[PDB]
Amino acid sequence: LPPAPRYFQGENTAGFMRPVRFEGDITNLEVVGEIPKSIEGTFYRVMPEPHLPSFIPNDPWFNGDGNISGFYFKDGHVDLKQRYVRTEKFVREAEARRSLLGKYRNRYTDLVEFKIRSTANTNIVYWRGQLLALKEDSPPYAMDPETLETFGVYDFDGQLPSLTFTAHPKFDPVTREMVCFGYEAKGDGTRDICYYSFGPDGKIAETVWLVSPVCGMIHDFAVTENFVIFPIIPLVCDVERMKQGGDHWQWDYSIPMYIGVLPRRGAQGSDVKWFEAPHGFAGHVANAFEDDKGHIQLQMAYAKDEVEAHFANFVLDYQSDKLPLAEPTYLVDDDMEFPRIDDRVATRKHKHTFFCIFDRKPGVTDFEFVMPRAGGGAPMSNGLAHLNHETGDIQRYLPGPRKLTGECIFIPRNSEAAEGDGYVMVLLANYEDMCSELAVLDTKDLTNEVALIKLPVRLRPGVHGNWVDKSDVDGHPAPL
Amino acid sequence: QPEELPPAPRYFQGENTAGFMRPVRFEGDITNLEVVGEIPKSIEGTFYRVMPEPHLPSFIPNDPWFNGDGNISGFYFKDGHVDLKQRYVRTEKFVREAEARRSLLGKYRNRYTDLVEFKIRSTANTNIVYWRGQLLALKEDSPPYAMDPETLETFGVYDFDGQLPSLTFTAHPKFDPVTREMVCFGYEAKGDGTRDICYYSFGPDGKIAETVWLVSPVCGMIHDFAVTENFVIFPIIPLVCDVERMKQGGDHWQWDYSIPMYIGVLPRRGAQGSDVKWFEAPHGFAGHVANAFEDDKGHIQLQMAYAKDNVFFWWPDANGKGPRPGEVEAHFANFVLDYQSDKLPLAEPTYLVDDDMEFPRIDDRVATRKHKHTFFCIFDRKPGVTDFEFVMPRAGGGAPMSNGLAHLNHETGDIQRYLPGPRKLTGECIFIPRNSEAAEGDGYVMVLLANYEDMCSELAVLDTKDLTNEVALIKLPVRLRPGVHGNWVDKSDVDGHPAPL
Ligand SMILES: [Cl-]
Ligand SMILES: [Cl-]
Ligand SMILES: [Fe+2]
Ligand SMILES: [Fe+2]
Repeated sequence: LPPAPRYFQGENTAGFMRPVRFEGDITNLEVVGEIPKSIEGTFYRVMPEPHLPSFIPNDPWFNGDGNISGFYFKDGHVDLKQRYVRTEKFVREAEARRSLLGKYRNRYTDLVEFKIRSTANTNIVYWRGQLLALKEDSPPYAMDPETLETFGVYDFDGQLPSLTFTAHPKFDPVTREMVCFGYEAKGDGTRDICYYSFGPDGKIAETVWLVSPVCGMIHDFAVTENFVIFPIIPLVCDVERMKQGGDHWQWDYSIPMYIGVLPRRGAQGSDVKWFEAPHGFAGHVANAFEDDKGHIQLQMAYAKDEVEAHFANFVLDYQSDKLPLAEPTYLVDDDMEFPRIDDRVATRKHKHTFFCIFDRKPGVTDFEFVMPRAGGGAPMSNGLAHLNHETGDIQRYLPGPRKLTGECIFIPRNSEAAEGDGYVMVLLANYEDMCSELAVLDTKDLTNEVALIKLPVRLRPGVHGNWVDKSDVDGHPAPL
Repeated sequence: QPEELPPAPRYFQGENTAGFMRPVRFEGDITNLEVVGEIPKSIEGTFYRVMPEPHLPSFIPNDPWFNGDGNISGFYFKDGHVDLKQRYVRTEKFVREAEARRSLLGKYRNRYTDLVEFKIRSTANTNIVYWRGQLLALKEDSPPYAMDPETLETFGVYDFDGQLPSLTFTAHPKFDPVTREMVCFGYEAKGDGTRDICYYSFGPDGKIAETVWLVSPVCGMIHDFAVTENFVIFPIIPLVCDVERMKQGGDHWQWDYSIPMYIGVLPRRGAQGSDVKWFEAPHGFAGHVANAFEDDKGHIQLQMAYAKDNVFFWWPDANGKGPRPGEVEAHFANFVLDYQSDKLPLAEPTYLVDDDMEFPRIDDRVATRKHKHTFFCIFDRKPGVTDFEFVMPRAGGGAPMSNGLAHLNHETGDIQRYLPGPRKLTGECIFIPRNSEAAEGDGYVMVLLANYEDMCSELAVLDTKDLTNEVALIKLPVRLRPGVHGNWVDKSDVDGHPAPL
C-alpha cells in the first residue's frame, strides 16, 4: 500500500483548517450577552474533517469525513455535542488506522473496494425523527438527533430508487413532503436523474426517471407548487478520464447552464424541458415560486466564468417552446452565496432572504492578518445580509476585520411570528483567538450580536446546517 | 433580593483562565493522534493524568487554578498508535453544579464559603492511580473517586467495601512492588483542623491490613509521605490550619515561620500511635518524595524536594507576606533518620544535585527499597533557556513552572537534561520499563509539553539511553491545561503495577 502519513501536511490542513477530530460533549458554553430564553431547539451543522491523513497529497477540503455539531439551546443555556458519521469509509479506515479511500468521487484510486463512498459531509437535515447526513454521490446516513449515534446507510425502508440522494432536499411546509432527487442516479457518469418525494407517512410518492443532456453536476434544485427545476453546473464527468486516475469533474466552457423544468406530480421523464440559461455556474437556490401568470421565479446564486456569485432571478415558462433564456435580473450588488429563506414559505412567494457576502470594501477584512492563518480550500464570507424583497432594504452583519462567517440559519421568533421575524445564528472563525464563536442576531437589527457564544476549540469551516425547533413535532416549522 | 445567591458569571475572567489556562472543558475522544518521529511499537499501556479545569465559572472572582474540577486524560498506546480519552470525575461538586448549571462550592477547603451543604467536597483533581481494576481519582481532603480505566466512567466515592477508616485519603499512596500492598494515610482524618493522622494499607486481596491512629504535633499539611521495608515517614509542610480563621472566611492554610519541618517516623507493621517519633528538620517546605529506603545500618535515607521558604506562596503568613512567583527554589535533599535515636533535631540535609527541581519519579519496581535512578522536573533560570518575554503573557497564572526534565544516576552522579525548547514548559513525567527484564531506570519517559508558540499540548516520548532526544512528539490539536500527577498502567501488568526487581 502507499504509505499513510502520521500527521497532516499542506494548505488544506494549515492554521484554522488544521483538523481537531474531537468527538464528545462540551456543556454550558461561555456566553457574552444573553441568548433569548424562549429559543428552544438544536442547530445542527456538518464539517468535512479528515479523521486520518489522506495517502493522496493535498486531498481537497470537500473529501473530509463528515463531523456533526449539535448546539442544544434551552432557557438561555447551550450545550455542544460533536460526532463523526459512521460511514463505511470512517468505520473501515478507523479499523485499519489509515486512509483507504482515494480521490474525490474516483473509486479507481481506492485502496480497497467500498460499497458506499459517502463522507456524509455536505448537509444534515431532520426527517421523521432521524437526522440524515447527506453527500450527493450516496444515500443518506441516518443518525439519532439526541445522541448523534449513526444508525447506518438509509434506503427509506427499501423505497429509495436511486444510488444517490441530493444534499439539498426541499421541505414543503403545506404538504409536509420531503422533495428529493439524485443525479448520476445509476452510477458513475450516468445521465440518469431520479426525481422522488416522501409523504409525511414516510411512503414514497413521486418517482420519475429523466435524462440530463450531459453528465453534469446538479448540486441544488428548486420546487414550486406545480414544478421541480434542475440547474446544471457546467462540470462534466468522463469515466474514461477517472479510470486513468483523473478528476470526476472537469469544467466545460462550451455549454449553457441547463435548467430542466418537470411537472411536480404525475410526469413522465419525456415531460422535462431543458431550458438554456447563459453559460455560468449554478450556485445555491434561495427559493422558487410560481407568480400569478404561472411563470417560475427561480432565485439563486449565479456566477459567469471568497464568494463571487450574484443573487439572480430567472423567469421560466414551462409552456414556452423557446429553450434559450435571457440573462437573469439581479436582486442585490453583493458578492454572495449560502442563501436562506423563512422555510415556512418554501416553494411559495418569499419576501426575505439571508445570505453570506464577501465585501471587498477596503478595511472590512484584515487580509494581512487573516490569510497567513486561514489555510486553504473553503469558501470565505466576511458578513451576512438580509434583503427585504418588498421594500428593497438591506441590513449587513459584519462580525469584524479578523473574523469570517459560515452559512446562517433562521429561527422564527415563535409560531405566530411574521415571515423573516426572529433570530439568525452563524458560526464565526475568530483568527485573533484561533477559536470558533456562534453569533445570535435579532432580525429587528442584523448589525448587532444579542449573544456571542465562545467555543473553547476550533470548528473547521463547514458546509450546511439546519435549525430543529423543539415546538415542531416533525422538526419543520408550520406554514404561514 | 434578600436570599439571592452571589451571581454566577457566564464566561471565564481573570489571570487563572487567560491564554494557555483558558478552560476547554471537553469530554470525549480524539483517536489516532498526529505523531512526529516514531512511538516504539512495543510500548503498550495507558498514561493517565489529571488536571484541575473548572466546568463552570466560579462565583468567587479569580478563583485559583487548583480549585478546578478534576478532568482525567488517558493516552492509550498500542503498536505505535495513540488515542486520547478525556472525562471529568463525577464528584458531588461536579454533579450538583452541572444540575444547577452554576458554581456552588466556595474556597479551597473552606466549607463555610459553600453556597449549599456538600457531603463530599472533593474536586478529585490531584492524582489518578490504578488499584485492582479501578482508577482512583485523589484529593487529600476526601476519599477517592473510583473510575473505569477503559471508559473513564465514574463509579462513585470509594470506601473500599466499607473498610476506609479515615475521612481523608492522601493524593500520594505508595505501591510496594514486593508485597503488592497499597500503603496510604489521611491527615485531618477526623475533620477540619483535627491533628488526627490515620495510617492504613490494603493487601492485594483488597482487605485492609494496617490501621494506626496517631497525632500530628500541629495541624499541618502532610501532602506526601515515604515508605521503607519497616517504616512509614510523614513530612509536615509548615502550612497550618486554624478553624476559627476559616469560620471568618479565611484560608484553610497559613504559613508558620516559627516551626520546624516535622518528620514523623512510625513502624510500618503492628505499631500503636504513641510509637511515632516526630523528628525536627530545619524550618522549610516538604516537597514531593522521590523514594525512601533503609541502608544496611537500618537508617532511613529519605530523598525528597526541600525548599527553605513557602513554595505555596498563594497561602502566605498572617500578615499576607510570602515569596513572589519564581522566587523559591526546591532542591533534591537526602535526610538521614534513625528511629532508635532520641535526638529529635536533625542536621541540614545533603543535596544530590544543584538544580531547582520537583515532581521526582523513580523506577517504581524498587519503591520502598534502594533506588539509583531519579527523573524530575527542573526550572533552569539561566537567561535564554525559557523565552519569558514570549511565554509569560500567554501562560496565564498556574502551578510553578518546569522548563525541563533531568535523569540522575545516583551511582555514577551523571545527569542528562531534556530541554524541550525556549517556548515550551513540561508537566510531571512518567517512567516506563523497556520490558519485564529491563535494568532499573532502563526504558521510556513521557511528559506533556505546553507549546506556547502553537498554543497546543504535545506528548514527548524519550528513551532513557539519551534523555536529550525526542523519539516521538505527539501533537495534540487542543490545549490540555497544566495538570498535577499522572501514572503509567502497563498492559503487561495484570494488577496495573510493575513486577519487583
Ligand atoms: Cl454510532
Ligand atoms: Cl460517569
Ligand atoms: Fe451545497
Ligand atoms: Fe502532589
